[PDB]
Amino acid sequence: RFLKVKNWETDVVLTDTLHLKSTLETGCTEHICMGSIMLPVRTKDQLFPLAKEFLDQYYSSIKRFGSKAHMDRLEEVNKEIESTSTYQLKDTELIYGAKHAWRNASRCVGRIQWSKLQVFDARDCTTAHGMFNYICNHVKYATNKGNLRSAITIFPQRTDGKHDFRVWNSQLIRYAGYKQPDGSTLGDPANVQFTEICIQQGWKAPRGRFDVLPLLLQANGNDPELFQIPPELVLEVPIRHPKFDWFKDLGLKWYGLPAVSNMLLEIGGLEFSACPFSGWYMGTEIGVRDYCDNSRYNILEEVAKKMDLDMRKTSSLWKDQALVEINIAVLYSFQSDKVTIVDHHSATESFIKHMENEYRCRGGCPADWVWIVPPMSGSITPVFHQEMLNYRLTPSFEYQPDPWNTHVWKG
Amino acid sequence: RFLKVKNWETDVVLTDTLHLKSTLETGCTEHICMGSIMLPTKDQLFPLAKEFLDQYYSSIKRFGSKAHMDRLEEVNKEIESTSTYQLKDTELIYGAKHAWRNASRCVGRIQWSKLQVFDARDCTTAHGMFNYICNHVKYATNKGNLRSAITIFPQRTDGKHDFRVWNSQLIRYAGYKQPDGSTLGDPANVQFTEICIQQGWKAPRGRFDVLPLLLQANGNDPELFQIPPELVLEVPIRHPKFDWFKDLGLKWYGLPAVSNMLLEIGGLEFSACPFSGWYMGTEIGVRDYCDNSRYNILEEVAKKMDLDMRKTSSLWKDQALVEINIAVLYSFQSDKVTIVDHHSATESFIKHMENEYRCRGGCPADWVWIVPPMSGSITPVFHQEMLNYRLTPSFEYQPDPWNTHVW
Ligand code: HEM
Ligand code: HEM
Ligand SMILES: Fc1cccc([C@@H]2C[C@H]2CNCCc2ccnc(-n3ccnc3)n2)c1
Ligand SMILES: Fc1cccc([C@@H]2C[C@H]2CNCCc2ccnc(-n3ccnc3)n2)c1
Ligand SMILES: C[C@H](O)[C@H](O)[C@H]1CNc2nc(N)[nH]c(=O)c2N1
Ligand SMILES: C[C@H](O)[C@H](O)[C@H]1CNc2nc(N)[nH]c(=O)c2N1
Ligand SMILES: [Zn+2]
Repeated sequence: RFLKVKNWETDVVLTDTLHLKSTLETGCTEHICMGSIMLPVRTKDQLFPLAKEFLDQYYSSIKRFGSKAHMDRLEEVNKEIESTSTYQLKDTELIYGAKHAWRNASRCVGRIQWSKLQVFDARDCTTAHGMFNYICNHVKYATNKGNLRSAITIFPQRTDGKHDFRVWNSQLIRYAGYKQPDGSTLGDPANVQFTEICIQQGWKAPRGRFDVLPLLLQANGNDPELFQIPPELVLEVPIRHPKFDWFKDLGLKWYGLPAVSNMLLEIGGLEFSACPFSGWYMGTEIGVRDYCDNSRYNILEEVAKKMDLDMRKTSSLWKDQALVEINIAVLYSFQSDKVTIVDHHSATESFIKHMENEYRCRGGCPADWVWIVPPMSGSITPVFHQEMLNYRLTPSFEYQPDPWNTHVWKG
Repeated sequence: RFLKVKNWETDVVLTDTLHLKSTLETGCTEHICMGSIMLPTKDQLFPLAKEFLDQYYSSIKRFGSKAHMDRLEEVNKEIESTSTYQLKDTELIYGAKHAWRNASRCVGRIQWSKLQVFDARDCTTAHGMFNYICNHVKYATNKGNLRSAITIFPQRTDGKHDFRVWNSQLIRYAGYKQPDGSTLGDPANVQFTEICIQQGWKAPRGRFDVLPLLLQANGNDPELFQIPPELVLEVPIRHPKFDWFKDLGLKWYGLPAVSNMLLEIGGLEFSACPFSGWYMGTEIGVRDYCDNSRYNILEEVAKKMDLDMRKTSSLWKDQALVEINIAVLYSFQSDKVTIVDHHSATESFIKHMENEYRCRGGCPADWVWIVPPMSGSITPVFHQEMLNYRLTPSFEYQPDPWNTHVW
């Protein structure tokens, strides 16, 4: 079964055969579409077929399907599985797996870069302190003095699910959020719960509007531990506007390295519960979501006041106007400090090309429209006009419950 | 099976049960989501008619009543003998209001029950069709105090006698391809403007020529009719700060009136059912003015603003887009023609969602369409999870007539 998708700005049509290789479930049925829903221990029983299917893709990509290298590895994995209940990936397989999980991330607009991923193998790690060291090296390599590089560090896979490695932070770099007695919130409101935990676990909080959270790291199912990233490793950018000289006085800054650290990486049935990864920011992530969401830094008003905008009627589009300048400022600041960043027009255009290239060479490109489309200026970016099929390939990056909700405290 | 939807900006959770009455299909499966695809007999008819009449008689608290049971038999009887059946005016209005209610792609559904329904089922000719449309236009415009309306022509019979309005909207601007290879006026209408000339329209070949109506009655050949200008309210677009803006030569019409959809009620098919509300600002400002496949004026406006169009990263497209939309809302409000901004509209829809969960157990909605084409995440519907499914009575798309019409 072939499936066609159409771009309504260019009339270009594309055919998807790739969706046939999709195993996992979407959350939709023929009677309901859940495409706007954010969120719609494993036995030898089902592991080898997962292992086989993965190793089969692997060997096709290296053009060795059916070869002796292929069959012996299939056999080797099998024996390791019924003997030891699990198995270990070669380095070559891990790398491949990581690249492809990225490649299959239908919510990521930056996948054009997917082949250029630096994979760090932390599968020999045993302690939190070990984890800290690995992470710092990640933050340094990926940061590269502002010329950012894509990277992922991969810690040991899950075993019985009682010895998980986890990074409790949702991102490696992120600002504290303090709930005040008067109900207001100092810093980033998203991180309030996580800030509290840190404080409880012994973190001494400066209590400012931009405090870099400590890392809270869990190795082998043990209680997590705190570590303070060397400040000299944390690239930050002061935010200023190129025309408005009062903008700098808003006292805003942001960090350069966007690094997701709470997802689960699945390769051939293997589950890697600690797999922090990092690219570079698309402007709107900071400019629109981080700064302007009502549940985040919410600087819309305070910015709009200083702009002297008609704030009396929403039909003056003061909000829309302010949003744009803030985003302009974010891009300006980063380029001025030579820290890698991409604007939403640039990124979306690249993605369309990437996506086209992927139908040609791969027969499809899973993509979540709800997420691919930028959160401002939607229809003047080409992805808005782009039909997109969403499905789930493996390897994959999956969500996983917050570890404070599951962890068994040793004490 | 009993679903919950979460707003991620307010933590409000609504439970959806209404979806369990969904009848038609979405085109999605368990393996593939198509939520961003634009378009995914007597034995057939009676069950259809029953489902409708049941929910109708339930809505009027006479479910199971004799009137209910009687009507069920009465309609059953007619289907058996005529192969079709006809709707009572009460049923016709309820069906219409409810088709709008179920329109998961329409952000303005909070107004759903204040729909004026015009029964035009006694229409026989295109000339008659013109008269009804003109009356609809005039009523809904209301000198600029817009009122929602639908005018409903006779239902399909054998598919040979279909009524159709060929225009996609009652009021649209023509589009002409130049020898220049460029496109003057509205590119979305190039092919329709063609057929208009092909049927005999004398195009003034301007940028903003109001298209004529091309009406088809009882399956006959369609006929051209020009809407009396004095019934077509237009707004000259000026910016409330840029005086150079007026020289851009921009204007838009006030009445947004979809005319190409198919209205399904209790199995019956109304292939001609023009309906109209009032514009959300971005419909014109973002989509009509700035889509690349449309009037595409962004460059010209940016040039006029003297913005560094050298790099995408100056967000100059973004900057202009805002001003242009300010202008549109400005012009309409200055001429006292009803218009709603994307902020008020989406806020209204959030409220409507909460009422619908509370009074009906849910609200089908298509996120890809409800989120406005600008400033997505600063409207509240962005952080609102929505479930999409198709309820009936319904507005469905249907093929353009020039591909179907037996000439
Ligand atoms: C290199 C430049 C990159 C850019 C510009 C980029 C862009 C984005 C953006 C804007 C999002 C939306 C995040 C949100 O709205 O919450 C996203 C999501 C995502 N990206 Fe990236 N990305 C990049 C690199 C990467 C890398 C290196 C990986 C993994 C190896 C990756 C995997 C993902 C995944 C798995 C998601 C979905 C996360 C979720 O569901 O919460 N991306 N990407
Ligand atoms: C009264 C104020 C109204 C507002 C503010 C409004 C708003 C909108 C908007 C913004 C769209 C998106 C259109 C697009 O981007 O192409 C839409 C579509 C739609 N509206 Fe409304 N509308 C209104 C009245 C009505 C009425 C009176 C009806 C029916 C009786 C209706 C039914 C629909 C339907 C069926 C669609 C989907 C059409 C399609 O799929 O192309 N709306 N509406
Ligand atoms: F399922 C959810 C329930 C609540 C909140 C949520 C927030 C959206 C998820 C965050 N998504 C990742 C955001 C992010 C931050 C920093 N860097 C990236 N990033 C880096 C490379 N690619 C993306 N992404 C999900
Ligand atoms: F699937 C498609 C293929 C080609 C064009 C397409 C355009 C989106 C459909 C138009 N949607 C209606 C636009 C419109 C215009 C004027 N008024 C309204 N309107 C009025 C009240 N509610 C909506 N809607 C879809
Ligand atoms: C409810 C809704 O699906 C949710 O807010 C989504 C919408 N699209 C998004 N798109 C991106 N890139 N990131 C997000 O967090 C979201 N949020
Ligand atoms: C590809 C995508 O489905 C298509 O561009 C949709 C996106 N959302 C839309 N939303 C509205 N309101 N109107 C539209 O025409 C569209 N087009
Ligand atoms: Zn779906």
